[PDB]
Amino acid sequence: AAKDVKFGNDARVKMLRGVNVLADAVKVTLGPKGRNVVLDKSFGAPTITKDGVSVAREIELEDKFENMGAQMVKEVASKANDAAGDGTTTATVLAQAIITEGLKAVAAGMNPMDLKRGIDKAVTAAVEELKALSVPCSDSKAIAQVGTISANSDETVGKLIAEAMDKVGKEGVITVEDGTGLQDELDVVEGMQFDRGYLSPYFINKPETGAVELESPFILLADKKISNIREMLPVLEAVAKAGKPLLIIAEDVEGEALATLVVNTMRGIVKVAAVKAPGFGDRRKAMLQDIATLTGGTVISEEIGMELEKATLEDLGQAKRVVINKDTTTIIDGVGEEAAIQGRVAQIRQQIEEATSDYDREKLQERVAKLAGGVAVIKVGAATEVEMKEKKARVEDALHATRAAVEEGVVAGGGVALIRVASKLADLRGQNEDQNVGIKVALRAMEAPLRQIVLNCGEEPSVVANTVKGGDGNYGYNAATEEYGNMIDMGILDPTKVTRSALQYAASVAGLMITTECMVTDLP
Repeated sequence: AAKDVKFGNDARVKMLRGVNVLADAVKVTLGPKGRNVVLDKSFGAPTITKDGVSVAREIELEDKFENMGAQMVKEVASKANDAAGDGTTTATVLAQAIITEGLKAVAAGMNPMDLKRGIDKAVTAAVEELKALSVPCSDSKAIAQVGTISANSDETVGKLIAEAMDKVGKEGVITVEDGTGLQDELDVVEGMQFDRGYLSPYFINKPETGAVELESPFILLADKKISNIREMLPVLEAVAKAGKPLLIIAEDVEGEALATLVVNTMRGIVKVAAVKAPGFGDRRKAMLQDIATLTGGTVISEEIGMELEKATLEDLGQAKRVVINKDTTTIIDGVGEEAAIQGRVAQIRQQIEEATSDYDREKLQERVAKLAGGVAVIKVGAATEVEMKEKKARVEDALHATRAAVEEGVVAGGGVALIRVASKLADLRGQNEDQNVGIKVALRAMEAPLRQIVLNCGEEPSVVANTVKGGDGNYGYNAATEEYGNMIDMGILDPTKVTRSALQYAASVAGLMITTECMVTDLP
């Protein structure tokens, strides 16, 4: 199609306009006292939300270049949110800052590549300082505290999260589920989770969580690739007749088969989800065999001879629940007699015994840990079903925050951590004047989020930022009560992973956008 291209400064100012629109839309929700954003819907009743994720997702500008700028910033912010569990608004605000001062410096005639190098150096030093400043969260008390803080200062949610982590381990698989009755049940079942996401977003059954949930699906395990529909069509017909959903775990599903599956999914004829098998090579075969033993259904391997056409309904695996996220999927309480699992664990143990290379032994150890760890499911209970749904959402959010905290650690929230890091790094220097300008740009950008939070709070951002910079350690400003002091003690927590990932992804997108020289769009 016909293309219109912008070269140099005009493209950059279009980019800046787009990112400014996106960040102005999404930034008012930042902070405990954040403004509301009215999102119009075609249904008739607009949705009033103060969540940055929804506001960012709704933004789609008209001008093509501003639209692309907003789309890149939104994409990197979404990547940060998925990686960490939170911080998309912080990442967007940081990106808008870095882009604004970086493009302002570029217009001054400085070399964009040196600015990018300086920004990257400053962000690397900031990550190092943030790791130094991070407070570890490993014992049960800190886990419970983080869970409580994340779930709007609720002690029950933190207690449940800490109990689950103690039961299954800090690296174990923990899942929430609707619970019957007032009591909150917590039991460990035989399950598995591997980092594999849905093939297409149209497979999503729950748009609220952006995940694919299956009430009680069937498991299809084929080591071959699926491109044609005729081989698997008898199995799909059989499972549709059985009245249950189907999970397809193949090496790769694409072509006509994927399109047919997507069409059947959106038309509501049958609810089936397809996900690629974990790993590659013989590791993928071993994982498929492990899943087969867990779900009690023999894997369809064309090498030994069985085919998809001859596959029976009973040959398919079965499990209680299957949850597929954007990048990870979980199998919960797969049906299968326990001696098979014990035998598989034993064989993996001998494979450890004769394992020679370190990496193969590590992979097999990870395999056996995943297989024998199980899945600890939390069944949230409440007196009222809507209260139960709200508690389930809060518990899921607290679980994400607690997992991030256990991974990295906890640092002062509310933007205080970035302020402290910038104050520590104010003495950093590069190898050129442009690199030094980039470093200063990065430091001011790191200061920006706290300024935005206290601007939403209504105070003067400059005074609060200066006072927080003057302080040391975790001392900061609590916008909820308009008081200073130790942010950790006051209970304003942010996992180190969230802030680190937000800063890194904002820096990445800002470096990409600073060095852009041209863009190509379709004509309006």
